[PDB]
Order: sequence, then structure tokens, then C-alpha cells
Amino acid sequence: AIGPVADLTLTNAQVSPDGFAREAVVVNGITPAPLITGNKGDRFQLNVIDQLTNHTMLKTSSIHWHGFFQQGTNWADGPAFVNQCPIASGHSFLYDFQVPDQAGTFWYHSHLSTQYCDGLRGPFVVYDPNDPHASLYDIDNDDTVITLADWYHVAAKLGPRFPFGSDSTLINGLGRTTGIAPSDLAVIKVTQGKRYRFRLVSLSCDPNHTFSIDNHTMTIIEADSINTQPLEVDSIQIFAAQRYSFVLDASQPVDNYWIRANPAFGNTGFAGGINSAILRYDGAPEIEPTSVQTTPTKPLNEVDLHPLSPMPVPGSPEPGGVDKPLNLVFNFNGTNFFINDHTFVPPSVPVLLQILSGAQAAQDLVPEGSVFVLPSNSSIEISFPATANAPGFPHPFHLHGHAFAVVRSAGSSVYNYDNPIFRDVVSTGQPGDNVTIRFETNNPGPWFLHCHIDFHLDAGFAVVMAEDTPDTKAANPVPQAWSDLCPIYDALDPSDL
Amino acid sequence: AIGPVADLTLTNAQVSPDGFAREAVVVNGITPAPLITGNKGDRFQLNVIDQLTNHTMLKTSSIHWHGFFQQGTNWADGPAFVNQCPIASGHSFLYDFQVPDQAGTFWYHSHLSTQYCDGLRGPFVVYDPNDPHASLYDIDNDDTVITLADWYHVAAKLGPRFPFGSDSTLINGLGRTTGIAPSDLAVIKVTQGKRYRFRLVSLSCDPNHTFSIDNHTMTIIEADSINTQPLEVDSIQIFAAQRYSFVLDASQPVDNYWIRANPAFGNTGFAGGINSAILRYDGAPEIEPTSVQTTPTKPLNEVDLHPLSPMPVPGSPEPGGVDKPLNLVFNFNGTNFFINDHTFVPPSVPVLLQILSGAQAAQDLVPEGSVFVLPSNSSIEISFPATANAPGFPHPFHLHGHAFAVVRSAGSSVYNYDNPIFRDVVSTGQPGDNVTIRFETNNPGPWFLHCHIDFHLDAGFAVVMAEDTPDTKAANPVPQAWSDLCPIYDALDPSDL
Ligand SMILES: *[C@@H]1O[C@H](CO)[C@@H](O[C@@H]2O[C@H](CO)[C@@H](O[C@@H]3O[C@H](CO[C@H]4O[C@H](CO)[C@@H](O)[C@H](O)[C@@H]4O)[C@@H](O)[C@H](O)[C@@H]3O)[C@H](O)[C@H]2NC(C)=O)[C@H](O)[C@H]1NC(C)=O
Ligand SMILES: *[C@@H]1O[C@H](CO)[C@@H](O[C@@H]2O[C@H](CO)[C@@H](O[C@@H]3O[C@H](CO[C@H]4O[C@H](CO)[C@@H](O)[C@H](O)[C@@H]4O)[C@@H](O)[C@H](O)[C@@H]3O)[C@H](O)[C@H]2NC(C)=O)[C@H](O)[C@H]1NC(C)=O
Ligand SMILES: *[C@@H]1O[C@H](CO)[C@@H](O[C@@H]2O[C@H](CO)[C@@H](O[C@@H]3O[C@H](CO)[C@@H](O)[C@H](O)[C@@H]3O)[C@H](O)[C@H]2NC(C)=O)[C@H](O)[C@H]1NC(C)=O
Ligand SMILES: *[C@@H]1O[C@H](CO)[C@@H](O[C@@H]2O[C@H](CO)[C@@H](O[C@@H]3O[C@H](CO)[C@@H](O)[C@H](O)[C@@H]3O)[C@H](O)[C@H]2NC(C)=O)[C@H](O)[C@H]1NC(C)=O
Ligand SMILES: *[C@@H]1O[C@H](CO)[C@@H](O[C@@H]2O[C@H](CO)[C@@H](O)[C@H](O)[C@H]2NC(C)=O)[C@H](O)[C@H]1NC(C)=O
Ligand SMILES: *[C@@H]1O[C@H](CO)[C@@H](O[C@@H]2O[C@H](CO)[C@@H](O)[C@H](O)[C@H]2NC(C)=O)[C@H](O)[C@H]1NC(C)=O
Ligand SMILES: *[C@@H]1O[C@H](CO)[C@@H](O[C@@H]2O[C@H](CO)[C@@H](O)[C@H](O)[C@H]2NC(C)=O)[C@H](O)[C@H]1NC(C)=O
Ligand SMILES: *[C@@H]1O[C@H](CO)[C@@H](O[C@@H]2O[C@H](CO)[C@@H](O)[C@H](O)[C@H]2NC(C)=O)[C@H](O)[C@H]1NC(C)=O
Ligand SMILES: *[C@@H]1O[C@H](CO)[C@@H](O)[C@H](O)[C@H]1NC(C)=O
Ligand SMILES: *[C@@H]1O[C@H](CO)[C@@H](O)[C@H](O)[C@H]1NC(C)=O
Ligand SMILES: [O-][O-]
Ligand SMILES: [O-][O-]
Ligand SMILES: [Cu+2]
Ligand SMILES: [Cu+2]
Ligand SMILES: [Cu+2]
Ligand SMILES: [Cu+2]
Ligand SMILES: [Cu+2]
Ligand SMILES: [Cu+2]
Ligand SMILES: [Cu+2]
Ligand SMILES: [Cu+2]
Ligand code: NA
Ligand code: NA
Ligand SMILES: [Zn+2]
Ligand SMILES: [Zn+2]
Ligand SMILES: [Zn+2]
Ligand SMILES: [Zn+2]
Ligand SMILES: [Zn+2]
Ligand SMILES: [Zn+2]
Ligand SMILES: [Zn+2]
Ligand SMILES: [Zn+2]
Ligand SMILES: [Zn+2]
Ligand SMILES: [Zn+2]
Ligand SMILES: [Zn+2]
Ligand SMILES: [Zn+2]
Ligand SMILES: [Zn+2]
Ligand SMILES: [Zn+2]
Ligand SMILES: [Zn+2]
Ligand SMILES: [Zn+2]
Repeated sequence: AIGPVADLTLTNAQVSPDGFAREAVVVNGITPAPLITGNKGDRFQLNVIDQLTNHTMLKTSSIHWHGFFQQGTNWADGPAFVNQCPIASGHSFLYDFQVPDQAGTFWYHSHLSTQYCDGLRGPFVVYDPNDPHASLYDIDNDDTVITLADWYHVAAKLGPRFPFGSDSTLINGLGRTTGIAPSDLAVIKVTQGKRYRFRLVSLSCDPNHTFSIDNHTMTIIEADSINTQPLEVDSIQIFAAQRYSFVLDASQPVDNYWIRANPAFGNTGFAGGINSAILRYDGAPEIEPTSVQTTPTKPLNEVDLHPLSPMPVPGSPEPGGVDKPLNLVFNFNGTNFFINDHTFVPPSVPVLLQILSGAQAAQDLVPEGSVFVLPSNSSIEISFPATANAPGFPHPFHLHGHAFAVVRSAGSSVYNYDNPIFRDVVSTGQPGDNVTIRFETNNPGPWFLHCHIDFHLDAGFAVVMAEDTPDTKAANPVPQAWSDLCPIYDALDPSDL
Repeated sequence: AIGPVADLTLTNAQVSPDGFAREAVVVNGITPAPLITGNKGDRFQLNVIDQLTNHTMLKTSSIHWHGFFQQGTNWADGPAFVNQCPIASGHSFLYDFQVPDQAGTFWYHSHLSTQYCDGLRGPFVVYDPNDPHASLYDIDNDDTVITLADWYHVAAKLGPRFPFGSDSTLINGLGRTTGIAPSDLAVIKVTQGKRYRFRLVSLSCDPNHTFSIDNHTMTIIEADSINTQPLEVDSIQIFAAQRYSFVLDASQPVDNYWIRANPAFGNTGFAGGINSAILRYDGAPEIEPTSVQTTPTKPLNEVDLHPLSPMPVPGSPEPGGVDKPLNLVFNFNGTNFFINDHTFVPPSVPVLLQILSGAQAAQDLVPEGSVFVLPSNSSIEISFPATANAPGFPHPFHLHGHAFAVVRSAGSSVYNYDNPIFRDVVSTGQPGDNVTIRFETNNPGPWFLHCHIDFHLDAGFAVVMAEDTPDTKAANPVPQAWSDLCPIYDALDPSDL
């Protein structure tokens, strides 16, 4: 790997990760983008150098560092027109943030329109030299990150507004398509007798995936950067933008075993070795697995996850037991999603800049009705009741700036106010569900809250949770370079966006 | 009403059933098309006079008489390029068929592309002078037919390939839109103390509807033209192309009560009186209801329906207990649906004409792989396992030429080989379901089997069940007028289709 200090150069290039050549957005010459690493406490200084030349995939860009709280550096969070104006082609912009109090598996991606789907996405790991789970595994390194990515042969802006799944699923940036000539599968090497911490990261633009490894079980020790009690499972449904670490004990006979990541829809199954990669024990022949899958007997259920460290749920143990309860009503009108009867339209002036300029009340912030102003140091409860009025469910919603307690998970009618998992992306399930979260407002600034299906986000499925507006300016000093972004951006010709 | 002998003139016209004026396809100057009636045993002679002028809504046409078996008149069934070539504009074509052995609630619609969605659809009732349910009701007439229709402001060929619901729901051809000026609601008049046989018919192009009447229950006595044991319910989910008769006892206080037909998706609910009509007791003021709905305590479940007359299930009481078992595998690739890896593409030469010309084996019939050849006088079992690979579920599949036993309903894991309902359209449910039907091949000819969501049909979600190919010509003599259709049609300029 690279980091915690690194240049990240954005270019357009031809890639063929599934055998099919297409133009993409790449970072330091690759997609998925390079693994960034550091250790808990590190200061990351990631200098984003925009050399993009292709307007169809957007020459402007903005990067979000998914999972990091950005406390005191809200201007670095990334969402275009919420936390910054986009960077322009031929300019650079330094993200500079510290990670005092987190460690785990993260990722980073474009947060402008659907650009991450065209390739600007990769994994990001912060190691804990005092990891409480260290004794559970031997080996944890660049070679134990596993990324999943949906890959499309037609560019995000050129295909359907809402594609029906992708052409291939890439595991560690490789995967096969339905087509006559099989391309190369990714191979993840292990030595028999060792235990691995695999760090599974969904870089998906849209579908969720069901991930399993033939003949092996997986002990989950982390979810979305939060340490968990160990939970042994044999299958994991992982939604866009989620992470898990799981320990794999390579204690099976030296062989090749299929690693499977079956998307929820699109080109499903494993015919011809699609949606697959290869776990290869050292000394197994260099051929495809012939291992066989079985029906899971212990599939992951989110209600079975619990934080390793006690993490009290904000507020009091009843529906509405908090300072500010919010129920989000989803709708859709064929082209745009809505939350409480508003589709998000990104404003000219980034929300953070509006707030720094003196707009502190919801009524004064734009887009009107999509920006919620929350009091500081308070408990918040948000429910996302699923509905057929919001197709493409289950929508995985993501809240910037925090980890939330999932007091009610999809597929469950239990409320858990005791020891629920905390995470940052949560499936909001299917009609009948009423997935409910809590968090405390301990992080002054405007934070995005949106579906992480990037096609839905781009069609307006988002609101902004602006907490502690009166202390936002003091809490989040902006660097001059950040103040320069809007004047550069607003000067661009439309053909250079 | 009109029939059993009638002219049905097809024109284009401007209509505004929900307050919004648009060009449509109308029959005898109206949409929904006029109620056709006769009595069991009648010979229907429906002369379809095509005076359509608008190519965007198709100037050619073909009509199907939904629910009728057409035994010995397969050439009259209607599906374009399965049973006939379309009629041309400036020509007429006589459908002439008998109904010796059926009576109940039916409907008729264009069976060319998506034309019925642009307005060519209406109800069709065959009364039974010896109806076994006659003593259950007092009044059964033109005024007790209730039709449901999804209505779109943009024409079928001009809007989305797969629309997200309709703009309004019309009940008896009237209904409101979301818009500032409420248009007129339909009013269904009853006199207190009388009992009505209401004949509910879904003319839907796509969504299913949940139908209820405030303060009243509904005793189902017929499903898809099959008499049932009486089943009292307080809500009915009715899928596209299904019918029910239910008896309503007008025994509530003289008032206005809301009639509700809530589509599965689109503009849902009842704000502003959308998706509604008015049951008005004679002497109630001429105003909107203020009645209130309640959660159903006895919603219809299909497994609760049973034929009034014992109807033995074909074959023997186990999975695969039949002469020819068939499992249909659904898929979708973003624009086209597939069944067993074939999308239906309608052939130049109608399937029936191919068969009359001497093609009798599946291998010789086109489109290859979409035409199944079934032996005569045999038991057939077909399963339609639901899958996310076929979005837009639950798909209501329809089999021409017969009524089938629904041995396994959606939402149910029971197999009923004893007294299951027989019907002709069945919801194939949601992933997890494996809806299964049986029928006997007692009706020589090619019969269509397809999703009755018209957008899906048009995107290829259909196969042809060609039974008794060797006796099809003998069983189904064709009139000269029918033999003339293809030469007229094949001579048309493309701008006159
Ligand atoms: C800027 O970024 C754009 C988005 O990535 C690039 O868009 C590309 O634009 C080209 C030219 O219009 C499109 O070309 C189409 O490609 C297919 C070819 O597909 C292949 O078909 C067989 C099998 O499927 C394949 O093996 C052959 O090699 C073909 O390449 C054609 O069917 C179309 O007629 C047309 O050629 C690309 O599809 C499109 N790319 C994407 C990813 O959407 C644009 O080229 C970029 N600008 C520059 C300077 O690179
Ligand atoms: C043949 O059949 C076609 C399909 O029905 C007809 O297609 C029509 O084509 C016209 C002209 O291109 C389209 O016109 C568009 O209509 C809307 C107007 O909508 C209304 O907007 C407000 C509120 O929404 C409304 O109250 C006003 O009265 C407007 O009428 C415009 O927004 C577009 O710019 C354009 O005018 C029709 O939409 C389209 N109809 C349908 C049903 O899709 C075609 O006219 C027919 N040929 C003949 C000779 O009648
Ligand atoms: C999903 O969960 C949310 C949050 O629990 C539900 O919204 C809440 O619904 C409750 C129950 O109706 C409302 O409770 C209150 O009840 C009292 C007593 O009648 C009433 O006086 C209050 O005005 C209120 O109705 C509560 O207000 C509401 N909370 C919020 C923040 O809106 C929601 O209905 C659930 N949605 C689904 C589809 O399950
Ligand atoms: C939906 O239901 C259909 C029909 O029941 C299922 O297809 C049938 O699947 C069964 C069970 O696997 C097959 O049974 C047979 O088992 C014997 C014993 O192993 C085997 O030797 C036979 O070759 C056969 O596999 C049966 O063939 C098959 N029937 C047909 C017509 O294909 C289907 O799997 C169900 N789908 C879902 C998703 O539930
Ligand atoms: C991995 O697991 C599979 C199935 O769980 C193993 O195959 C089973 O092994 C038992 C014990 O030998 C056999 O008796 C069963 O017939 C097998 N079950 C099935 C469903 O095939 C398999 O050998 C293991 N290893 C590989 C490489 O697949
Ligand atoms: C769905 O809702 C969106 C947002 O209301 C509609 O988009 C707006 O439509 C009006 C009329 O064109 C414009 O004033 C805005 O510029 C639109 N915003 C957009 C397009 O992002 C959209 O047209 C609605 N779609 C349908 C099919 O009704
Ligand atoms: C129709 O039914 C509703 C509700 O089922 C009636 O309202 C209920 O009537 C009881 C008896 O008077 C009241 O005590 C309850 O408060 C009502 N329940 C609810 C949910 O409101 C209603 O009066 C009936 N008639 C009309 C025209 O709505
Ligand atoms: C989905 O499948 C359909 C049917 O296979 C594809 O349509 C065919 O595509 C090829 C290439 O254009 C043609 O030879 C046929 O004429 C097409 N039939 C049609 C368009 O009805 C369709 O292109 C596939 N769609 C996608 C997005 O892959
Ligand atoms: C915020 O408010 C609580 C009261 O609920 C108060 O006791 C405390 O001092 C504040 N907490 C923090 C962490 O600043
Ligand atoms: C068809 O076949 C059955 C045998 O299963 C035979 O007994 C009978 O004569 C035939 N039935 C009819 C109705 O023609
Ligand atoms: O992550 O947005
Ligand atoms: O009915 O097709
Ligand atoms: Cu993210
Ligand atoms: Cu994020
Ligand atoms: Cu979504
Ligand atoms: Cu985000
Ligand atoms: Cu029909
Ligand atoms: Cu039919
Ligand atoms: Cu369908
Ligand atoms: Cu049909
Ligand atoms: Na809606
Ligand atoms: Na598929
Ligand atoms: Zn190039
Ligand atoms: Zn510049
Ligand atoms: Zn537990
Ligand atoms: Zn507003
Ligand atoms: Zn926080
Ligand atoms: Zn406890
Ligand atoms: Zn503060
Ligand atoms: Zn442009
Ligand atoms: Zn006109
Ligand atoms: Zn002519
Ligand atoms: Zn029963
Ligand atoms: Zn074929
Ligand atoms: Zn029959
Ligand atoms: Zn019995
Ligand atoms: Zn025969
Ligand atoms: Zn044309």
C-alpha cells in the first residue's frame, strides 16, 4: 500500500477487468483505486490531483472517505455541493484529516453524481496496533483485503438511469462476464494452518451481494469499522458500501475453493465462473476450483451482530425516546426519488459554505425542505419505513459523520435498545420493515444521509442532516484551498464539468 | 348493453376520464369499451370495424375475448401473430364464437402490442339463466359491473418501456389524478335492503389493485368466470385481467361510502379522492363520502377459494404427477423478458397459420424455443418459480384456451390436489414462491401463456402452448375472412401499422 501521505492522481484510461475493454476513471492508473493504509491516530494527507479529460465521465471530481467521522474537518468529507464544490481538471486539492478514535475497514470513492461507478472507488484500511482482535488471526495485510465491485460495460451517463444489475462482478478488480472467452479470475492465496483477517469491502454502485467461500466459515469481528463480538457465519449478504472483517482459518485440505459473490439481481449465479474468485492454498494446482457450495446453515443476520465494546444506545428505551425523532417517508415518481416530498437537488453554493456564510436555520438553507437542522449534543431517532412507492428496495442508507445504533434491523420486528450493532450503512429492507437507527449529535456540521445505490442518490434520494449550525464555523475552520474551490468550479465552461 | 351480435368500431379520439385530455383508442366512441353481454349458450358475432387513424397508437388491431375457451374457434382468440394477423385500418373482421359451457364475468381487449393500454379494453358478461348463485342476490345488470383501469397521460409507445404505475386509477371509467382540480368520481347507486351481484373486472395494463368498500363486506361467488363457494372477505387484491363477482348486501345506513382501489405502486393512497369512487345509497346527498377505512380482518386469500362444483385436479396427487410437467425459468436482461432463455418475438406467419400449413413439431414452429408442443388429452403441470431475475413481480400469468387448477398459490407452500380454485389468471408471487398450475389438454390449438402486465408481454414475457398439433386443422376450420387477414396485413406500408 500507500498513505497516510499520498498523491491520488485521477485520469481517464481504458481498462478490461472482465475481458471487455472500456474507458473508465482510474486513480494512480488503476480501478479499483489503490489501497490507502495508515494506523489509528494517523494524520492522512491525500492530495487529489485531477487530470481527468473525459466530460462524459465528468472532468470534475470530489472524494469521500467513507466511514471516517471528519470531526472538525467537515470541509474534507467530499459530497459535492454539501461539503465542497468539485475539484477542476488541471487542479489539485489536499484532503487533510485525522483519525484519532477509529480503526477498521473503510473505502473511498467519488461523491460527485455517479462517477464512482465509472471506476473512482477503492479500499482504505486503518490498522490498530492494539487491535483487541489481534490474537484471533496471524495474517492481515494488503493481500487480505477483498473488494466487491459491480462493473458495467456502458458508462454511467450513457446507460439506463436505473440499470438492471451490472455486466460482471469484480472481486479484487477481476471477474468474468457472460461471454464466450473466460477472462482471468482473482486468486487469493493462503497457506494451510494460518488464520487470516479478510477485510471485505463492498464498492458496489447498486446491487448487494451474497458472499461465501466454499468449504469454509467466516468469523465476523468488525462491521462498518466497528469491532464486534466474534460471530461465526457461512454466508454474508453485504450491501453497497458496507464492510466486514472476518477471520478465515485455512484449515481445509490444500486445494482451490470458490469464493462466491452473487449479486441480488442482474447476471446471477455462477455459470462459467461468473461472480467468483479463487481461494488457493499454497501448493494447489493453478486451475479453477471444482468445490461445491451448500445452502447456508448460519447466514449472517444483522440482529446477531453486537459491538465488542459496550456502546450505549442514545436516548431512552421506547419508540420516540429521544430528543428529535424523525420519520422519513420515501416516494418515487418514475425518474426521481423523494424523502418527505422533496427530491434532493444539489445547490450551487455547497451547504457547508451556506452555513459558514451565516445561514443557520432550516428555512434559510437550500435546497429548501431537504436540509434538516439538528440541535447539538442530542439523541436522534430516524426511521426509514420501506415501501413499494420506493422501488429498487432494499435501499442501503448511509449517514455521514457518525456511526448509528441499528435499533431495528430489516426482516426483524424487534427493537434492541440494549446492545444493537453500530454501523454506518444499513439495509432499509422491504415493505413491512421499519428499519430504525439512533445517533448522538456529537459532530458539528452538515452531514449527508442518503441511499448508497449511486443511481438513486443521483436521482435525488438524499437529505442533509445539519447539526449544530451555530458552532459549525468555529468547529470546522476551512483551508484557503477549500475556499478557492467554488470560484474555480463556477468559472468552468459546461463542457469541462 | 350490446351483443351477442354487435359492431365494435375502433377509432381514435380525445378523452378525459380523469380531467386530463389525451388522444386514445376508443370503441363505439368510449373507453373503457362498451359492455358486451349475452347468455350461456349464445353465439357471439362481434364485427370489429377498424377505423383507427393514429399510427403512434397502432392503426392495426386484434381483439381477444378474455376468459373464453374458443374451442373449435382458435382463429378467433385474438393474440397477434399467434392466432391471427392484425386487422387493417379501413377493414372489418367478424369474430364468431359460441359459449356453450361457460357463464360469468369476462372482458375483451386489444391483443396487439400495448394497444389495450391506450384504451381498447372493456367488460364482457355472460349471464346464466340457471345461475346456481341466483338466490344470493336481487340485482345484477349493466349497473353492477365495476371495472378497474390504470390510466396514463402519456401514450403507451411514447412513455417509459416500463412505467412506474399510472397517473390515475379509473373505476367505471372515472377517477382523479394528483392535480389541483378534482375531476368527477364514478358513482355506483344502490337501494338500502337490496343485494347486488357486483362483477369486478381488472382491465389493468400493469399494476394490481387492492379493492375494498368502506363499511361493507363482499361475498365472493365467482373468480375468473368459475363459480366459487361463497367466501366473505373485506378486501380483495385483484391482479391485472382477473375477475370476481361478490354479493354486496346494501344493509348499511343510507349514506355515501368510499369505494377504494389502491394500486400496488405509482400514485398510491387516497389523498384528494384518488383511487376512489362512491357507493351512494339512494337518498344520500350528492356529495363525497366521509366514510373511513379500516385494516382488513378478512382479506381475500386465493387458497380460501374453492369451486362451487367439484372440479377434479388433472393427474395424480404429487409434484410431477402428470403427463407433461414443465418448469418455467424467468429472466430479464434490462429490456426483454425471457422464459427458458427465450424472449418471445412474434413471427411473421401467425403460429396457427404455421400449424395449418403443416408445421406440427416444436422444432418446425417459430419462434424456435418459445413454442411448446403438447400432446392431446393429457395432464399438464406448470410451475412459475418467482425470482428477482424477473423484476416487476408479482407477474400475473394468463393461459388462453382453458381454466387451470392453482395447485399452489403465491404466499403459500401448500399443494392442494383436492379442491383448489380453477381460474385463468394467477399471481406468480415473489421470490420464495413457486406458483404451480395444472390443466388438461382438451382444446386443440395454439394457446398463448404470458404475463398479463402488457409492458412485460410486449418485452417478450410469453410462450405458446400448442396442443394437439395433428388435429388442430380439423378442429379449427378458418373462415375465408381470417385467411384474408395476413395478405392484407403484409401489404401495409409501415406507416399504416
Ligand atoms: C469518454 O468516456 C465515454 C464513456 O466511457 C466513452 O464512451 C464510449 O463511446 C463509444 C463511442 O461512442 C461507445 O462506443 C460504442 O461501443 C460499442 C462497442 O462495443 C463492442 O461490441 C463488441 C461486443 O459487445 C465489442 O467486443 C467490440 O470491441 C465493441 O467495442 C458499439 O456497439 C457502439 O456502436 C459504439 O461503438 C462506447 O460504448 C462508450 N463507452 C462506454 C464505457 O459507455 C468515450 O469513448 C470516451 N472518450 C474517449 C476519448 O475515450
Ligand atoms: C396520435 O396519438 C398520440 C399518442 O396519444 C398523440 O401523441 C401526443 O403528441 C403530442 C404532440 O407531440 C404530445 O404533446 C405533448 O403534450 C404535453 C402537453 O401536456 C399538457 O401539459 C399541461 C399539464 O401537464 C396540460 O394541462 C396541457 O393541456 C398540455 O396538454 C406537452 O408538455 C408536450 O410538449 C407536448 O405538447 C402528447 O403528450 C401526446 N399524447 C400522448 C397521450 O402521449 C398524437 O397527438 C396523436 N395524433 C393526433 C392527430 O391526434
Ligand atoms: C415507523 O416507525 C415510526 C417511528 O416509531 C412510526 O412513526 C411514529 O408513529 C407513531 C405511532 O403511530 C406515532 O406515535 C404517536 O402516538 C400518539 C398517540 O396516539 C399520537 O398522539 C402522536 O401524535 C403520535 O402519532 C409517532 O408520531 C410517529 N413518530 C414520528 C417521528 O413520526 C411510523 O409510523 C412507522 N411507519 C411504519 C410504516 O411502520
Ligand atoms: C418449482 O417446482 C418445480 C416442480 O416441482 C421444481 O422443479 C422440479 O424440481 C424437482 C426437485 O428437484 C425435480 O425432481 C426430480 O428429482 C429426482 C430425484 O433426485 C431427479 O432424479 C429428477 O431428475 C428431478 O430432479 C424435478 O425434475 C423438477 N421438475 C421439473 C418439471 O423441472 C422446481 O425446482 C421448483 N423451483 C423452485 C425455485 O422452487
Ligand atoms: C466441501 O464441501 C462439500 C459439500 O459440503 C464436500 O462434499 C461433501 O462431502 C461429504 C463427505 O465426503 C460427501 O459424502 C458428500 O457427498 C458431499 N456433499 C455434497 C453436497 O456434495 C466437498 O468434498 C468439500 N470439498 C470440496 C473441494 O468441494
Ligand atoms: C418527477 O419529479 C421531478 C421533480 O419534481 C420532476 O422534475 C422536475 O420537473 C419540472 C418540470 O419539468 C421542472 O420544473 C424541474 O426542472 C424538474 N427537475 C428535474 C427534472 O430534475 C420530474 O419531471 C418528475 N417526473 C415525472 C415523470 O413526472
Ligand atoms: C363505518 O366504519 C367505521 C369504522 O369501522 C365507523 O366508525 C367506527 O364506529 C364505531 C361505532 O360508532 C365508533 O365508536 C368508532 O370510533 C369508529 N371507528 C373508527 C376507526 O373510526 C363509521 O362510523 C362507519 N360509517 C362511516 C360512514 O364511516
Ligand atoms: C436483451 O435481449 C434482447 C434479445 O436477446 C436483445 O435484443 C436483441 O439484440 C440483438 C443485438 O442488437 C439483435 O440481433 C436483436 O435484433 C435484438 N432483439 C431485440 C432488440 O428485440 C437486447 O439487445 C438485450 N438487451 C441488452 C441491454 O443486453
Ligand atoms: C450534553 O448534554 C448532557 C445532558 O443530556 C450533559 O449532561 C452533558 O454535559 C453534555 N454532554 C457532552 C458529551 O458534552
Ligand atoms: C383420454 O385418455 C383417457 C386415459 O387417461 C381415456 O380414458 C379417455 O377415453 C380420454 N378422455 C377423453 C375425455 O376423451
Ligand atoms: O458514501 O456516500
Ligand atoms: O389476456 O391476454
Ligand atoms: Cu460511501
Ligand atoms: Cu460516507
Ligand atoms: Cu436506493
Ligand atoms: Cu455519501
Ligand atoms: Cu386478457
Ligand atoms: Cu386471455
Ligand atoms: Cu410481468
Ligand atoms: Cu393473452
Ligand atoms: Na408513489
Ligand atoms: Na438475470
Ligand atoms: Zn483511451
Ligand atoms: Zn483551471
Ligand atoms: Zn445476540
Ligand atoms: Zn418544499
Ligand atoms: Zn457521532
Ligand atoms: Zn444486556
Ligand atoms: Zn456546539
Ligand atoms: Zn455536458
Ligand atoms: Zn383529435
Ligand atoms: Zn385496405
Ligand atoms: Zn378452504
Ligand atoms: Zn433457441
Ligand atoms: Zn380446457
Ligand atoms: Zn376434499
Ligand atoms: Zn385430437
Ligand atoms: Zn412507425
